[PDB]
Amino acid sequence: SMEMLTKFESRSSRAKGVAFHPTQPWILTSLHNGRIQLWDYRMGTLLDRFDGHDGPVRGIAFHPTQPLFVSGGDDYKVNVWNYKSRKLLFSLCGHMDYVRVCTFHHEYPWILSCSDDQTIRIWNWQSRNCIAILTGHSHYVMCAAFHPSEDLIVSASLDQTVRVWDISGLRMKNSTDAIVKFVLEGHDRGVNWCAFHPTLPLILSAGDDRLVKLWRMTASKAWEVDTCRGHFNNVSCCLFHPHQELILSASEDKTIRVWDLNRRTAVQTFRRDNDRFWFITVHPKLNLFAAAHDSGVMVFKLE
Repeated sequence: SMEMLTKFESRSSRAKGVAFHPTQPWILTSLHNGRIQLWDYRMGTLLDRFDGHDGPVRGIAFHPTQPLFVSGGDDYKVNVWNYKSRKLLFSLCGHMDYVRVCTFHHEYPWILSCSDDQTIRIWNWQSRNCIAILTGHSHYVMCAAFHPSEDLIVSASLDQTVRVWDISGLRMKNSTDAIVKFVLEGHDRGVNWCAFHPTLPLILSAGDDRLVKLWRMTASKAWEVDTCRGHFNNVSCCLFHPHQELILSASEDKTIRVWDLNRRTAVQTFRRDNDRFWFITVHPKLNLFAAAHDSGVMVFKLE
């Protein structure tokens, strides 16, 4: 149904996050042991290592154009690095518990982070100030993401909700700044992940109910489209295939599953005998995927 063409594998202690560089053949991998690796997956070479956290590092992301990346740790810190000069530029402090995700905005000079402290924070990485604290979730915020073209954020929480936030107010300035638009109800256990489709008005969410839910939205409403059923343990992560009508999910059941976007039927399951999956991502341009698991990271194509 589909074959996995493995292009590169790192054997390491448990990996939590991975981020593709947009133009270079690199991935960052953030590890349970607190260290960040920079790999060239075409040569199979470890280019650098970054040690600026204590404990697991779950958040990791490249800036789209700048020589920067950002990391978020269980030590509550959001660190901003320069990978050309190879130094930690500064720490963004404010979160009071584990940082789960951290990403750069594609246009504004912003960093997005979310935390077990029940908040989503938006930082300005030029002023190094926190410019917005999004409150409302009643449990850990496990994931947050910027919309690729609209002034929206989607977030997922162990409070069993997926929230869509309107941050048009924060944008106009350059808490009216952020207002919750949708509190999406559907999961009957905690939600671990949420993702926007790159070009369509779709949302994926996945959680401890073992479900991947597909949502559609307009400017004025949202609705649950369908559910992907089959995982037999917590789903850690999910995403849209950018250029095919497919959904991908990764689970503590030690499988990566591909689903039909239009039918939500199973297309292909990939299994590892001993490794739980903690994260999957897709390259912003190429049909290239990466997955973090108990024994390292793998980069692969799907055919």
